[PDB]
Amino acid sequence: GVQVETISPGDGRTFPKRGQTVVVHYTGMLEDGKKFDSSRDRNKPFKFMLGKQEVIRGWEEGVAQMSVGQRAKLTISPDYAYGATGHPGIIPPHATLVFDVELLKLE
Ligand SMILES: C=C[C@H]1CN(Cc2ccccn2)C(=O)[C@@H]2CCC[C@H]1N2[S@](=O)c1cc(Cl)cc(Cl)c1
Ligand SMILES: [Cl-]
Ligand SMILES: [Cl-]
Ligand SMILES: [Cl-]
Ligand SMILES: [Cl-]
Ligand SMILES: [Cl-]
Ligand SMILES: [Cl-]
Repeated sequence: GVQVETISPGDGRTFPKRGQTVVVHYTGMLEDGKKFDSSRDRNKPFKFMLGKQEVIRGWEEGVAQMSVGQRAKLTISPDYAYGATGHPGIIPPHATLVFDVELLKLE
């Protein structure tokens, strides 16, 4: 599944809702901490629509349990990420993923 561990607090009250555009910054790491992607390095907030399944399951469920302004660590099992196959060239087989996510805004 996905485990969400708080890093810095949000408002404790405003959570993503189905159909909202969710705006975050993130860094993605393999289980051992090897960074593979970051919106921060691009200086480009990342947006996805909750419930559209355009991001992995661990994001759908993990970011939805964050409140606006929160920074949190999401630890995502392979079955909530890219599974047995992974995504060749960046996500290896059966990879547990760790994301450092900040929920910036809902629009
Ligand atoms: C590249 C941006 C997305 C990619 N997706 C959705 C996705 C779309 C198409 C193929 C694989 N995954 C995702 O669900 C997750 C979580 C949101 C942030 C990024 N990823 S991962 O960090 C990721 C980052 C990169 Cl550069 C490539 C891939 Cl295959 C996966
Ligand atoms: Cl979107
Ligand atoms: Cl999107
Ligand atoms: Cl969308
Ligand atoms: Cl790979
Ligand atoms: Cl297993
Ligand atoms: Cl595992």
